[PDB]
Amino acid sequence: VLSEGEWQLVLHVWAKVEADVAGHGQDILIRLFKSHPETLEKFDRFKHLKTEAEMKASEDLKKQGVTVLTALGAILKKKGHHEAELKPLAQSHATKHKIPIKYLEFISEAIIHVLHSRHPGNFGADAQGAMNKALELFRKDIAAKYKELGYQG
Ligand code: HEM
Ligand SMILES: O=N[O-]
Ligand SMILES: O=N[O-]
Ligand SMILES: O=N[O-]
Ligand SMILES: O=N[O-]
Ligand SMILES: O=N[O-]
Ligand SMILES: O=N[O-]
Ligand SMILES: O=N[O-]
Ligand SMILES: O=N[O-]
Ligand SMILES: O=N[O-]
Ligand SMILES: O=N[O-]
Repeated sequence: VLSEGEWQLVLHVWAKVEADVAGHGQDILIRLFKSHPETLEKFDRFKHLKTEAEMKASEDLKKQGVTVLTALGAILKKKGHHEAELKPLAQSHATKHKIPIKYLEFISEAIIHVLHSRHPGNFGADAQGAMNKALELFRKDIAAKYKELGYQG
């Protein structure tokens, strides 16, 4: 359970993300695909992309980035009261996309990396700790739902 102070650190850095959600989504997905290339194989629309330059030029990848971060933003803004938002997401990622929890850990690492790089004004150690707690809570609750849904993850 996060404190209100922890939520405020999370939402203060998120507010900077929201100044340019598409840019941040590109940087995050590219970092994920560079760091864990196996994750790219999950995305049929753009799994053929071979290089970071190609990834930056992909309008499809950019749209996906916006989709992911907007969904996560909505969840963060709930400050842990995110049961309704998590249901469809867990279902799709468990049953349609087959995303293991391990890959949610990878994207969480990618998020933290990009925020640390872009937002050192709002992403010092305390803020990073808060965001890690928020993302750990997200993963824990998604993992619980995966098990309910029948997916080992
Ligand atoms: C912060 C974590 C994540 C959030 C909030 C998120 C959110 C979403 C959303 C909202 C969609 C569109 C609606 C849906 O299908 O549920 C989507 C689609 C998808 N997600 Fe995620 N996602 C996350 C992590 C991941 C990860 C780590 C992977 C793969 C390694 C993944 C793979 C996909 C795929 C394959 C699709 C379908 C894309 C397409 O239409 O071609 N997601 N995700
Ligand atoms: O009050 N911040 O844990
Ligand atoms: O693209 N991140 O090293
Ligand atoms: O971009 N992962 O949905
Ligand atoms: O707490 N949401 O499953
Ligand atoms: O969206 N991750 O289950
Ligand atoms: O609900 N899964 O696309
Ligand atoms: O970013 N949470 O997988
Ligand atoms: O991709 N995270 O270090
Ligand atoms: O941000 N999920 O607690
Ligand atoms: O509640 N544990 O994923």
